[PDB]
Amino acid sequence: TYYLQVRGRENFEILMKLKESLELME
Amino acid sequence: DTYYLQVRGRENFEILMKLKESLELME
Amino acid sequence: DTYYLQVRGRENFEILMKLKESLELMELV
Amino acid sequence: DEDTYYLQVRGRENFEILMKLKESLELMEL
Amino acid sequence: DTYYLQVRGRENFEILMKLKESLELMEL
Amino acid sequence: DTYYLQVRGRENFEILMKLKESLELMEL
Repeated sequence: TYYLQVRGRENFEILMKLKESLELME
Repeated sequence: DTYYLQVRGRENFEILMKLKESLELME
Repeated sequence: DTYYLQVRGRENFEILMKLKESLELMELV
Repeated sequence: DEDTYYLQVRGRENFEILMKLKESLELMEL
Repeated sequence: DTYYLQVRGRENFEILMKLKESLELMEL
Repeated sequence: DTYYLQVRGRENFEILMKLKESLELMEL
């Protein structure tokens, strides 16, 4: 498990969705 | 205007939902 | 096996269409 | 730090992709 | 101004072109 | 083989550079 620091709630939510997306693709 | 994006496969449907949500957060 | 994603606005519709095609190309590598 | 978050990421591949994507996002937002 | 991005593999080239299409639309 | 993608704008050049790296990471 890794931890990516994200400043800003906007980019946090988007990066969450992008992570979930990468998982779906894999 | 409301559009409907055709998508083949459950996997990509779910991804595009997340990408659509991400666009809306940016806009 | 076919799904439909409602999208508000032609601009996002067009963006998502290209993003879908990117996904499909990546998945075919 | 009230608006600073830590995204929990399973596996090193996705972690490194997400760092690139994060930087991409920040570039688009400037 | 015009830039050139080095890409290895024609498949990845086509993927990046599609991603570039997306990026330009998002920026309008 | 090596190709060169033409990109208008420094912004998209740097982004697409990051996207290329991401592609290569997924393909490893």
